[PDB]
Amino acid sequence: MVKEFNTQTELSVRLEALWAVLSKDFITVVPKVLPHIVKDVQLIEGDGGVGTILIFNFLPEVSPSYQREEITEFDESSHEIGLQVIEGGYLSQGLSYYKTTFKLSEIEEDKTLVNVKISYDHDSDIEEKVTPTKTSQSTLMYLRRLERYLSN
Ligand SMILES: C=C1C[C@]23C[C@@]1(O)CC[C@H]2[C@@]12C=C[C@H](O)[C@@](C)(C(=O)O1)[C@H]2[C@@H]3C(=O)O
Repeated sequence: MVKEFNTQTELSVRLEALWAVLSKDFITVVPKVLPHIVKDVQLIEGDGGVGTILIFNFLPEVSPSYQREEITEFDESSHEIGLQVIEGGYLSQGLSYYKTTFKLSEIEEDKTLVNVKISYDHDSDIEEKVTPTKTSQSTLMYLRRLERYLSN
């Protein structure tokens, strides 16, 4: 069964600037903020609303070298986006289901709360173990990098 792991971070960024990047501009911004991981991102189907499929190609060092992602939720009223791995990425590392959902809310004019929900399940017959503690840490690192990018 799918479990949910919640964490959060607060970033010194403006809510709508962060929402733009997390929900839309991540196509150009992701390789710029994670240049040691991500080579490029391409929209394969859809234009950025729900149902949109994207491929992330990682640097050739990296393994797995790609993930195919689907936008499964896009709520601009509540600033919530859900992004599901449908192939590759953690699904090549022992996880049977993986989704990341970001919900933003204002703390101040230039401070924003990011609630991060990781939805996941494992297949126990695969020996490699990857915990949502570990995967959440990667997501937070990405957020902190995004913070630095928006604040220069
Ligand atoms: C360091 C990370 C964090 C990634 C996976 C990665 O290994 C590299 C790509 C990051 C990411 C970038 C944008 C999206 O917010 C995310 C859910 C995704 O699909 O890809 C993000 C995704 C995630 O947060 O799990």
